[PDB]
Amino acid sequence: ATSQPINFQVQADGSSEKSHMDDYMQHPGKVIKQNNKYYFQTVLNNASFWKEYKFYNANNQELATTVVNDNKKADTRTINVAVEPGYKSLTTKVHIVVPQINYNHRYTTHLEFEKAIPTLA
Ligand code: HEM
Repeated sequence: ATSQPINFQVQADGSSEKSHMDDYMQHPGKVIKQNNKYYFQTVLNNASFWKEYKFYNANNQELATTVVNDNKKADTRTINVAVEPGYKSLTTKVHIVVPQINYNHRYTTHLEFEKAIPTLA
């Protein structure tokens, strides 16, 4: 495997403004190439709140996610999202539940990479 950091901002549906979702992911993320496949690797903070997350490209194709690491003590989760070189955006659909505070919501957002996913040597 090889990798590079990549900056990103999650933005609110229909807007270029920062989404609250951006505040619950670590930055920067990473691009990884392994076995000729590309992934965006990112860390979800307060992972227990993220009851469902789905990623899509701009064409609305599904992007497979896998769990790389679950840090239960820190409540973080590292995931890989399948991507291709040239991707600039991802659409996300998330179900966020924090029961203590009566928070159970479904959102759409768009994750904007600083620069398009690169080809890696
Ligand atoms: C994993 C944790 C959380 C995630 C991923 C998340 C994500 C989001 C998203 C995607 C929206 C829709 C508008 C946008 O994209 O910004 C939103 C709205 C909102 N959520 Fe959350 N949220 C989280 C935790 C919280 C917490 C802890 C609170 C505490 C009350 C909260 C209260 C709110 C409020 C007040 C809004 C609308 C306010 C505004 O538009 O600025 N959420 N959130």
